[PDB]
Amino acid sequence: QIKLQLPAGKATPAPPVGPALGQHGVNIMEFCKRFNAETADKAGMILPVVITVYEDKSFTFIIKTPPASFLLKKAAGIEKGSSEPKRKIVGKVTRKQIEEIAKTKMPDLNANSLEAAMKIIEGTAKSMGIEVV
RNA sequence: GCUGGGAUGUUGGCUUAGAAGCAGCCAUCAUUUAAAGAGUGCGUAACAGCUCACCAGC
Ligand SMILES: [Mg+2]
Ligand SMILES: [Mg+2]
Ligand SMILES: [Mg+2]
Ligand SMILES: [Mg+2]
Ligand SMILES: [Mg+2]
Ligand SMILES: [Mg+2]
Ligand SMILES: [Mg+2]
Ligand SMILES: [Mg+2]
Ligand SMILES: [Mg+2]
Ligand SMILES: [Mg+2]
Repeated sequence: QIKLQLPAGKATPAPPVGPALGQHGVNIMEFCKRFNAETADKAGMILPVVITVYEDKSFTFIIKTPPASFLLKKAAGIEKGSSEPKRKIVGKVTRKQIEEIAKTKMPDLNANSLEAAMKIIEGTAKSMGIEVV
């Protein structure tokens, strides 16, 4: 069982994909087209998928919501997180934005309340030099 | 002491060919918890895997 974060509508490259699971038994081509199939509904974003390979080299994979750090980057309109979180703020997002992301990632979050969800997201923002306003 | 658990965002941000708790720098929050560090050491190219913290039962 392998896991990785592949961009929406794109796959097959050797450096990014290939070698990775391609060395566990997986047949790249089938995944590239397959992944890029459903990753059509949500394109442009980087989404993490969990590939599972059965003894017979066959496989399946679940597509999850994009990473918090990623959504956060997007929200703050930045490209990278601070090189020194807290010491240097490189961006910021509104409390409502935290709410949006928390809502977006909810299926993958284990919070029992939207409040707890936002607290989770804020923890990530605090780790990448992104402030909340 | 023994057994079982040791979870979720998440491979935290940066860096890097990679850097996924564990080269290095910064941060070290939040969730679900009985409990579980943004992780004690081993380990991998990076993962994996083993181990410790911590909790539970005996
Ligand atoms: Mg509201
Ligand atoms: Mg004891
Ligand atoms: Mg044990
Ligand atoms: Mg990382
Ligand atoms: Mg690290
Ligand atoms: Mg590392
Ligand atoms: Mg390491
Ligand atoms: Mg706690
Ligand atoms: Mg329980
Ligand atoms: Mg005990």
